[PDB]
Amino acid sequence: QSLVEMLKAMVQARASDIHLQAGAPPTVRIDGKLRPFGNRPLTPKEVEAIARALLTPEQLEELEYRKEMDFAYTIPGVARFRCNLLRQRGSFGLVMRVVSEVIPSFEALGLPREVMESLAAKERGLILVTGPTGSGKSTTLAALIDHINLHYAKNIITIEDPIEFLHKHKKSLVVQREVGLDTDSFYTGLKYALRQDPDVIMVGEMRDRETVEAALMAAQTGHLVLSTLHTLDAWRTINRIIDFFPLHEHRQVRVLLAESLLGILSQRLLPKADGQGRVLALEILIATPYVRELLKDEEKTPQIKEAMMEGSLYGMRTFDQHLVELYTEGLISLEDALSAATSPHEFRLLLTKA
Ligand SMILES: Nc1ncnc2c1ncn2[C@@H]1O[C@H](COP(=O)(O)OP(=O)(O)O)[C@@H](O)[C@H]1O
Ligand SMILES: [Cl-]
Repeated sequence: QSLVEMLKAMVQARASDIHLQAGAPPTVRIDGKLRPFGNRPLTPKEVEAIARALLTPEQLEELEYRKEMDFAYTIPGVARFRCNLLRQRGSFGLVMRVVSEVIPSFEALGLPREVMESLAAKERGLILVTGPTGSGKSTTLAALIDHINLHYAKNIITIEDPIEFLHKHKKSLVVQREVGLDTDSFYTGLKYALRQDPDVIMVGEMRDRETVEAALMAAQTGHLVLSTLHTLDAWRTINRIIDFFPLHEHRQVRVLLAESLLGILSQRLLPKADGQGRVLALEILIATPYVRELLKDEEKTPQIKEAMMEGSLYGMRTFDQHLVELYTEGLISLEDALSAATSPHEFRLLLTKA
């Protein structure tokens, strides 16, 4: 209706998320931030009408039996949505997520092309993209899978919760399995993927020791494995993986981690200085032979910092290094650069040398 038109306008405004809640106006999430999309508060009556307009008649009946409902909805040639209908304070609520089929380029994402293609070219090993919710981890992964799909003839199996990007077949097969629908869990998906003749396995996130170990093993075996963790940088990411295990297993885990790791890409999305959205702060650890030593040996592991700062031949760099580069280039403010810095001290030192 007008609904379809509003949704379409919202999507064209680059809304990642649409919130329809009684007492507020239609609200969109754009570039990570919620913004109102209209000046009039939705009434309970209006939210319900929107809901009934989106559901199939069968869905409408099962709706009277559920506190919550998760469902797909498509506006042909506009967008695909996953939708969560809820109840709050006697009233229906609606949260719609756009499933995009449009994959940004490395350059669009601020991801160094040469590094990316190098990691994509490996046919064995673990690539970890880390950071908290909203860091662009899904997106880096989607760009990385897309690159593989269009230059390599491979079987790519992804296990996702939920599917954020839809890939079409190009040069590769891309098998995408949604947790809760296609497969029960990351573990279930990872496990049976081992049986489905994959070249590339993407595990959306690792929450178990079981899943972390399985993913490492899969990488050790000879598959290319992509995954994410919530951790802020390489140092924390490495330690977090090990801390998943009982203490008596830890040097086994280092051995396992050191030999199968390829790279860690830790990400933070900072507000752009001009204010035209956001920009990626990115730390790269590449698992060179020397870096593997550092990993395998607990005493030499913090020497990962120095390795990154001098590793630009590979091309590594720390957060504090990339931030300097972003600040001097006028892509972020000094305030934002300093609040983001791993150590706001080592930043100004490093900065003064430019
Ligand atoms: N490299 C990037 N630069 C700017 N914005 C990005 C980048 N990657 C992702 N985004 C945006 O940030 C939002 C959240 O990204 P997402 O990939 O879902 O992060 P995560 O997987 O860490 O939650 C999305 O709206 C997306 O458009
Ligand atoms: Cl309310």
